[PDB]
Amino acid sequence: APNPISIPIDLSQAGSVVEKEVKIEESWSYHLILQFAVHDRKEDGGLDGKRVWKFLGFNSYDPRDGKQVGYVDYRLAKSELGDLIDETYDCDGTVVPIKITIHQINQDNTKKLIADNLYMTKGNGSGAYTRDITTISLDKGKYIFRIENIEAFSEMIGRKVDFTIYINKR
Repeated sequence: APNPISIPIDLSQAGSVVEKEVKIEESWSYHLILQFAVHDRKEDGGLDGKRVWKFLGFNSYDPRDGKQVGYVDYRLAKSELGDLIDETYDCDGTVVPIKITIHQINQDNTKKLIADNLYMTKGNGSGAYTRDITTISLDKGKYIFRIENIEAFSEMIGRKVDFTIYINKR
């Protein structure tokens, strides 16, 4: 039952990089996701939630293997979002390229590059206002995660977004 780790990132600026040391307590598989903050529904008309939904998309993909597990047609997205979208709307949402680089810290404190991957992230993740990036098997140990946002998204200006690692419980 390890606690999730969250790393704030900035999707409004191209080339924004964040680097953090990450300790894996249990050899298991872990979900890597983005979590978007949203104004409470009580505050606004629910409008902020709808804009974030619009950005994320409606289709869903399993982070473990990339299989599509959720399909949604334009008609339903139009019913949900109304005037926020037009008929060119893609239910995959806005594609957000994220580059993840992972080094393992060795016993002698040298660093070993074990992954360097560009994800063309898309779709609507399992949790609330999330986008699922990937699932990765990590052994117990210490790692450096470097997360780079490739493109600028003006919709994300001033908005908090977390890169999050949490254990896959199934």
